[PDB]
Amino acid sequence: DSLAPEDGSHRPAAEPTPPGAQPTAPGSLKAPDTRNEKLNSLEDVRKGSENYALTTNQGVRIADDQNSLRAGSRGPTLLEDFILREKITHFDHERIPERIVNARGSAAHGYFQPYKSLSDITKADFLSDPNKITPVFVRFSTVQGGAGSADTVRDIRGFATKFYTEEGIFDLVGNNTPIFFIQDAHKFPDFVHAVKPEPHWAIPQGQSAHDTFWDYVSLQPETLHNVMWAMSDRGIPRSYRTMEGFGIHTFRLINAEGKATFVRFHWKPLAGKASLVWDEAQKLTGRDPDFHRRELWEAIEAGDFPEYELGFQLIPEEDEFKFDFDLLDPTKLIPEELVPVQRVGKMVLNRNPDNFFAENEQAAFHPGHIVPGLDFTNDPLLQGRLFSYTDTQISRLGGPNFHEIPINRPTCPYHNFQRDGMHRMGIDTNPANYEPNSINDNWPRETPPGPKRGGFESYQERVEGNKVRERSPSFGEYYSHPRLFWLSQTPFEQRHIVDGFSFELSKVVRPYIRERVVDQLAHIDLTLAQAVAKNLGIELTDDQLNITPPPDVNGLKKDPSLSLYAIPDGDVKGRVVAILLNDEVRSADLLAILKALKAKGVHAKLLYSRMGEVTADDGTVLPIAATFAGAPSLTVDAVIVPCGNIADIADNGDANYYLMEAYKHLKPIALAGDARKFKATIKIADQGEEGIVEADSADGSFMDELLTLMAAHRVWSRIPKIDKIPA
Amino acid sequence: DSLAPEDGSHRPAAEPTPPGAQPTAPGSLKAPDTRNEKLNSLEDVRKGSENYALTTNQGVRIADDQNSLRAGSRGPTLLEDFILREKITHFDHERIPERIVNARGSAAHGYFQPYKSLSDITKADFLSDPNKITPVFVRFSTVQGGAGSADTVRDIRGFATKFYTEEGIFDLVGNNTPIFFIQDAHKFPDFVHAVKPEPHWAIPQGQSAHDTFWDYVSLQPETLHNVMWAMSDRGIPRSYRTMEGFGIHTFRLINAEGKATFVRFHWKPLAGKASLVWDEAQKLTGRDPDFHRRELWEAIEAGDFPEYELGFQLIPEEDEFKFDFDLLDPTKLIPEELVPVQRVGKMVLNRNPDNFFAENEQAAFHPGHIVPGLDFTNDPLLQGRLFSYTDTQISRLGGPNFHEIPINRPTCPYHNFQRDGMHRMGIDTNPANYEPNSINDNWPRETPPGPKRGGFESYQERVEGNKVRERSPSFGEYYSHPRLFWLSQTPFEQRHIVDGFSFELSKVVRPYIRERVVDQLAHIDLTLAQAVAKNLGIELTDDQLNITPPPDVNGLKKDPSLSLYAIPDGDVKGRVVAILLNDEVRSADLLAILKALKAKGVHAKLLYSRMGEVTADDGTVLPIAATFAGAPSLTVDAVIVPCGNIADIADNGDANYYLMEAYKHLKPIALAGDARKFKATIKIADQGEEGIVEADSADGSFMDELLTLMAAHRVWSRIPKIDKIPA
Amino acid sequence: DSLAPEDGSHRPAAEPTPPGAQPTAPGSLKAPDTRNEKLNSLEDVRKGSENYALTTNQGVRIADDQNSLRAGSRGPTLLEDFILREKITHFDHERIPERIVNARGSAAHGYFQPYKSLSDITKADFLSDPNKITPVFVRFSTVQGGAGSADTVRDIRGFATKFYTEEGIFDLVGNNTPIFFIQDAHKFPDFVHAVKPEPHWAIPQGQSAHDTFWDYVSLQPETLHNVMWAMSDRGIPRSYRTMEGFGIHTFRLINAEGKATFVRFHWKPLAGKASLVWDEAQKLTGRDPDFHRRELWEAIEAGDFPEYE
Amino acid sequence: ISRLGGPNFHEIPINRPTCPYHNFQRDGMHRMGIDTNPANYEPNSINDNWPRETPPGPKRGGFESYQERVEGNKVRERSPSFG
Ligand code: HEM
Ligand code: HEM
Ligand code: HEM
Repeated sequence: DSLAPEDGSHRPAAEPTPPGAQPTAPGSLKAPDTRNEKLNSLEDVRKGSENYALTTNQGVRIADDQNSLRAGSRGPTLLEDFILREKITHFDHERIPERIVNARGSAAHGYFQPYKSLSDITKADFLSDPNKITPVFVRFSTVQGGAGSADTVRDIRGFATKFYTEEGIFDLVGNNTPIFFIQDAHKFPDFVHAVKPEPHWAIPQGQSAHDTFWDYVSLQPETLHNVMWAMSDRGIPRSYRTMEGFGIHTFRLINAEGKATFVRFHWKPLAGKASLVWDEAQKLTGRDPDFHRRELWEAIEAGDFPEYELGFQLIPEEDEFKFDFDLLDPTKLIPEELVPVQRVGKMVLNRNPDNFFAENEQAAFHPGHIVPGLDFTNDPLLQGRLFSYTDTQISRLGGPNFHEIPINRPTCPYHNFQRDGMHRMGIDTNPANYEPNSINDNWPRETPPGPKRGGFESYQERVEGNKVRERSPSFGEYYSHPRLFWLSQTPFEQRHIVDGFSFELSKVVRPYIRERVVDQLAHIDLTLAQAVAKNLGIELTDDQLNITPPPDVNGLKKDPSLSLYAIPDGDVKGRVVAILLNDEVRSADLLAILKALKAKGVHAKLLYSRMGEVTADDGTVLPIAATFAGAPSLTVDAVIVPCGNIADIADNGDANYYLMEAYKHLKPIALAGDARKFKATIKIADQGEEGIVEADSADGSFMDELLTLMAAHRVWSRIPKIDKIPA
Repeated sequence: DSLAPEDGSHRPAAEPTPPGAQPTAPGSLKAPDTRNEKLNSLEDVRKGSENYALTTNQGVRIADDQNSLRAGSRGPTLLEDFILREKITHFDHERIPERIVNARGSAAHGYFQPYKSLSDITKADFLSDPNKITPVFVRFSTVQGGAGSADTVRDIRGFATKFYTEEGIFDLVGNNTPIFFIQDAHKFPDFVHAVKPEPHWAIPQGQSAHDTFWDYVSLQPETLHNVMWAMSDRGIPRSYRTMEGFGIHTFRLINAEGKATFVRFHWKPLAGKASLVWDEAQKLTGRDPDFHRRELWEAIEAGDFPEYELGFQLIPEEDEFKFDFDLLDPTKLIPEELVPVQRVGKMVLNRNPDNFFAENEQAAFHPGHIVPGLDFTNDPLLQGRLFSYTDTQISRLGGPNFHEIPINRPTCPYHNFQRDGMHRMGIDTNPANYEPNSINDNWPRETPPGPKRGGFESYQERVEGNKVRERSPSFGEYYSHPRLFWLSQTPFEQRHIVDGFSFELSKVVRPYIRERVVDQLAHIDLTLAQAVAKNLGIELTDDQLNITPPPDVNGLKKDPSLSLYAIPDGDVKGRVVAILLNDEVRSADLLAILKALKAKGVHAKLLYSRMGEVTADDGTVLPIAATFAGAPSLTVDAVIVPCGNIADIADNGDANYYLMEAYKHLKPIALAGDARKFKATIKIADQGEEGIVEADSADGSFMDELLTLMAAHRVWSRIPKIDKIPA
Repeated sequence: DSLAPEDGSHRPAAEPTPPGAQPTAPGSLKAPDTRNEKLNSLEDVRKGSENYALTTNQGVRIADDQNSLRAGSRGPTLLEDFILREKITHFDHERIPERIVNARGSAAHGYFQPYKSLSDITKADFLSDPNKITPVFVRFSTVQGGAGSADTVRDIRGFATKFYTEEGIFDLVGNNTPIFFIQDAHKFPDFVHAVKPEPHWAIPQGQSAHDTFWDYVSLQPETLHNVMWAMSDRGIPRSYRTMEGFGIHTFRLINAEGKATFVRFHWKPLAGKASLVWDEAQKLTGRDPDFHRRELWEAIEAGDFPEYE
Repeated sequence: ISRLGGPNFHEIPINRPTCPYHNFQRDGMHRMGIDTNPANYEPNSINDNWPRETPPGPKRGGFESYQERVEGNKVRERSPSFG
């Protein structure tokens, strides 16, 4: 109809722009030049739209897409309207089953590149040449909730990477915590059923705060390690860009000589580690249930590409038994103070998808998708995972040919004797559909193992024992890793952990379940146990108070790599600041604030009590991003209030509340000139306090103080001060 | 490896070769230069094989495809064998549901072209110019049987054509008889359940000769007309090349002025019409159940392209009620005496598929797929057909994106706002997935109806009446069309119809049902009635004898276009002759025989009592295509026995039976020199018999009498003489 | 309504009758007194028909099952005809994928009874008591052909028995020859692809007589033992009642003490062994493609019950 | 049918009518009912046409649509009164 506005304002600029600045859009419309080989091979299935006639699926042009065919304009719909019928039919079949676990996820395209050849330890082609680029597709996710639940729940996050190598798809399907809850895959369905919504009423969504989770945990102490991690701030990351990633299981690297090495896979966030605080995370599920999805997407459109360093913990075959814990036990971490992570390569995520359904929702990852140069181990959880995935994927995607869906295909077409199945797209021409054959001179052919481009051979690990359904006795230790984790956290991290356990156990209706969790916490650490106990109105028995603590892990009293914050790794590029305007902002302060933010790659959003524009003292017209209520403090990393007619907003409940919520959630607050009248709102002494930047104006110094606070992410020293303000 | 023979005799030549000369092969390897737009756009999905490494579906190379992974070479299979599991999994899911009806079918690629422009009567783009070449994909099929049943059963045949036009797909989904068994689609599941295998035990396959079929026919006299056609020789085609094709329903052609014309579609075989005889047909379901599928594929590989003339019966709107039957009643035909068929264009099938499953099994046809220039009518069977197809196709193929399976795709990409669904291949980039929208400037957009390239508009037919579940009174006449068909058949064709009803009714267990059918035949024609009654040991009653025959159809009393044979139209090109050899063949006859057959494009198969070769009297070395028992006479159109050492085979029971069988089935037999010794086996008088070529040697003249007989297909005058042939 | 004949000859006698005397019927109407534990528990799902009104799937009675709803008796069919839509819709979805292998098969219900207690060698509840009977469900089949293929082809036959024991279902999934064609399950799809119809033209149905099968056999000599049996008259049995059956693999019997014993399972036809000859078998696929299915069902209706040891 | 898995979704417990339904529809994925009707079509004489159509009436009758008069041309048009 030519409904677009005459001005071109409906379509974003195909260049990197700041979050909130332009309508977001499909990846290849937004960043047409961001390319790689996999992204280039997808061009054959991308479809355009502009300037085409509207058609049926069979190519017939549609004249009237507003009406059904009927006998009279007020008469009955006629069965012969095939156009109406195809439209409703497709719509009626849009949905597919969501993943059993990790149904909520957000994904992006990018590339990986190794720093140096790793040929001495692995013949994996993607690790052999630093001038070589392997396209990747990453999907991050939550675990428990549906595809439509909230992003910022407390939970473990999945972190799956598909590597389209030259010798096959390698999928590195890991999580954001280095261990899992259970030891043997046989218990996956019991554990997952316990954390998922309870069967009689399907409640609660996206939460482990319910009886069944804690019943299970209280009966299966192998779970306490990963439960500590989830109860901590690790359970509620600030963003997918600011969390670690782990393969979890011990795998094998295999070189050209046949030497096998043990490896654990790590991803280090180049943006540093950072998480929200519980009240903030919970509230954020209400105000913006898509916060992680949006943030990841907008980060990529702004050019703040999520960057991660692939790292390896390497353990020679001869040191297999040299630890306190079993290397093949997935509830056990390998302390970096014992086995350091070696830097291997870098992954950059620089393009969003075009169609979430087509690329994200249909993407299929599998930990069994390994390439020559890698191999498994006998880890019993990994071993049972090797059976799931493909199984579930055919159910979910419609057939065994789901490897032909565009996102899932290798960069080089495969050749084998597999035929038919639902929705077969390739048309095979080989005369032979079996091997060995003589009618196609045996093609395609087997390829011996070799140093490069050889066929897949499993490592000839020795196998010895009886056929038994038995847990290895070396896996029977459950409290020493949870304790190592506990001792490595800072004091404010310990309290957050205490509050995580306290909050969750309080949603457990059956009191005895709470008491049993407390009993288990008393086997990890007495100080942890007493503080949780106290929050539940429980007193430990004398016996509980004398439980002897678990042994150290290989003599360690702590390991600082396990804390999010003990060792500062801050980075503010990509963070965002809220700027509370008034109806006559001193433009001098605004100019100084925005330019300083911009120099460090920090984003800003101009907020007011209404939408539209406000005009600064010199006549500068300032466009408003969102209102105070519309873009709450939960969504920003810090707040700045410029001088101006402060009386315009000083009595605005939403304005004041904005600073109270941000102060409560430990965020840096900066007040310029008369904005300092808000100090009374958050009870700040005349003197001032650490975490509150204030001055007569927003000069250079003022912005450097604010940015330094931003580099340390939150104002932990404010904790005792927040207790009292009602917010 | 190198399993193929060093001579290179595993590969068939990429040139037209006669039936059984070379191993058959996928169309693209057999005839790589036979092309059309559709065939060329499928090129992006065709896969090679030669010279490729064997890989998983993820592209990982397989070293050993002979063995499962185990703990020790005599041990248990390990769950971690992802190669085995991938291979078994895909194998586990190969099969998809067969079509509910017309499961058994054979298909080929080709092209259509009009003879002249039809723009005075339709704006359909494919009919607009004789230079407009339209790619087609045709699927011929039986109706009742499963995907694995026999080709030469007695049954109706389906004849489906997919036209890939420049304005969308138009599927012409017809049968090989001009009417259907029932009038309203409400009864399709009742009719089909009655003809299909009975529910308690699932017998019988591919046969209407059981009680439920004949019970339903006896209780539903609307069925009698198509029943007549099925029981005639029309029900047992020689081949898909030698049968007619019909759309059955009256449709509409709409021109650019908006004028509507009623039309019925015809497909006229340029190879002419030909059918087997019942016992040959039933015997052939056991010696070669794939006969028709085989013959179609090999005709094409030989360059004997199946060719059909598209024909239209055109009826002015104003003539709607000018006949003594309803135009909209699908159990009524339109005699070509009353409304002649106008030749409109020709279709040629010239290329077999590459993979049966991918292109034939997954093909989807819909009578509802029409294009501007065409429209429906109120025919109640066609109307209800538009509630089916799509629905069934989504459960067979697996999803609402089956239009994206390569064979089903329109030549040019479609644009609409439909999204997702299982196995979505298209990656959409439109910022808008709805309309109207301003964010993509309302694209893709509607297009008004017009002369060419316009959107679809239904002809505005007036609808008047009450919402009722009621049969039109005009449709209640069930006997005059069956009688017209009966009076138009030759006397041997009449006799074949009697035998069909008699044979079928003999298999009905409940005698009362046999009598109810005979009672129906008495309403059609007394002679047919008595003849069937007599074969069942039934005596017509007094009352049945005085039944007045139904009225003539618009004065007609026969219509030679309804008979298969009344008007000679045979074609010998592509037929096959069996040549019975001996160890001392007279090479003077072979050359002459082969020189004469090849001049009229008749193929030959050299048959002996063992395989390998025989040596001619002059030393010519003859390769044997098959044995007498391996390639029985049922598979040829005529049998020739050249002179030589007849003593070598005169006492061969297989040789003698071959001629007795060919004789009984009315096929031409040629006997040279001492071959006239075989006359005794088929008891032929010394002066000879019309239909038995005999001469002193196989000269030109002898070959000419053989070719002339073959042009007449079968020797109808031998019928009375086969009675006393124990074969 | 009065469609059945007045004499009542539309209905088969509910008693053992010989082949072709009466129209065959569903077992429970043919032999209502026949019973076993599994046949009795299938009762809650069986449905009658006589004297019931015709209804939709939601229980709405149907008045006119002959016509679609339209605007005028000659007018267009309306989308609001929910009775027509349901009927066509269920019809449209009737078929399911056939089995990958063994798609063509015939089955029947029955019972098993051990001659004596086997507790010395196995703790299996179904072999512990001679007065204890186990309901079974057996399906015989060919291997290569589709569900609509012919019975008397030359092929191996499947012999599968479902034991409904008191401690769980035990399925004995065997064949009518004591060995299989291949050694490692990894090659099953290769082998099966070779015997099945060749990929380009989907020919030939229900036959191993084509190039790919013999090619595979010639390159894989492990197949020659089962090939020998298939090329013999074992490949074309007279009936499923007159062929042997085998588990093929060595399994294990475990007693209460934990003592293992190697075992191979066998089925002996009390009717003895009998096969057709090649030409009779091939012509039969043309004259009666359902010969073995018919024969089995008819033997049961006649009281000539398939018996196996 | 796509969501729940087949045309027999009326047989999932929660969806079943209180009184058994009877018709000639057969098969489909996950068929729970075991039909014993000798006939799977109508009209049939082998089960004396059961189950049968029931004429409409005041109580317990077959479904009959109201006979609304239909008048107009086949159009893809919004009624102007809806505007
Ligand atoms: C170390 C332990 C595990 C980790 C790190 C892990 C990780 C993941 C991740 C990240 C995903 C989502 C991938 C995506 O975004 O599509 C996922 C999905 C899944 N996981 Fe695992 N998982 C673990 C254990 C298991 C086990 C023991 C099983 C069962 C044997 C299992 C079964 C599944 C299934 C069935 C899916 C859905 C996949 C799909 O629908 O494509 N997981 N897992
Ligand atoms: C004049 C009457 C009819 C004719 C000539 C006819 C013709 C055909 C043909 C030729 C096919 C097979 C196409 C192929 O090769 O894939 C077919 C399939 C089919 N027909 Fe029709 N048919 C008729 C009536 C009906 C009716 C009344 C219905 C239901 C109301 C129906 C339902 C179907 C279904 C469900 C299929 C299977 C479609 C698929 O799975 O792709 N047919 N019919
Ligand atoms: C000793 C060798 C084997 C024997 C005796 C055997 C026997 C059978 C039988 C009798 C059936 C049909 C059962 C029925 O009536 O439903 C069958 C089905 C089947 N077999 Fe086996 N088979 C053998 C080897 C294999 C192997 C090695 C595989 C795969 C690795 C396999 C996969 C299948 C499949 C996929 C089916 C279809 C079953 C269904 O859909 O319900 N068979 N087999």
